[PDB]
Amino acid sequence: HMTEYKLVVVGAAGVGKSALTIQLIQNHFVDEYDPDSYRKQVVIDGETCLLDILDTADQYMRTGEGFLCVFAINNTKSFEDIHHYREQIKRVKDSEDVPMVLVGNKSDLPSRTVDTKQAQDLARSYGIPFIETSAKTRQGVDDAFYTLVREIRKHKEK
Ligand SMILES: Nc1nc2c(ncn2[C@@H]2O[C@H](COP(=O)(O)OP(=O)(O)OP(O)(O)=S)[C@@H](O)[C@H]2O)c(=O)[nH]1
Ligand SMILES: [Mg+2]
Repeated sequence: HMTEYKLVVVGAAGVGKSALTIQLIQNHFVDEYDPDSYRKQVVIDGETCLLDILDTADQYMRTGEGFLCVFAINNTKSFEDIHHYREQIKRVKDSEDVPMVLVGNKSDLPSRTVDTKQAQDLARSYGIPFIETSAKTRQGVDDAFYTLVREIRKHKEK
């Protein structure tokens, strides 16, 4: 009675992968978590979905159905590292069409070193959606995860 979607959250250290996941799971913002798998049942477009979410630093990398590729909008390096995460995902999947969303987190912070245009340009080159989030305020969090689910459906029957 529920459709399972296996999601994997990747990106450089400190960008907010756990905070985003915890927002989705607990509806709470964690300032300090310890640098595993989570399950969430949610109805997306009339379908009861069981999300299976791996918050990374492989099994889930080979078996993940879709990826959130997260950088922080005040961490230029994390943005630059997206290329390396995306290449990695493509290698395993032997495909240039893997369900993925580009997420620019920490939108509440004033210190923005990656502009929205840089991010939009990158997502456009990859053929994927770009969503801005804050795990702190919860702006964009559901959007990012729901959009990923929709991208998985777009690529394959579920
Ligand atoms: N202001 C603000 N801080 C955030 C946001 N998301 C995460 N943080 C903070 O950034 C720090 C890193 O977040 P965290 O979720 O631990 O990163 P991560 O990508 O999971 O890091 P890793 O080391 O486990 S591989 C934490 O102190 C967390 O509170 C956000 O949207 N806004
Ligand atoms: Mg973490």
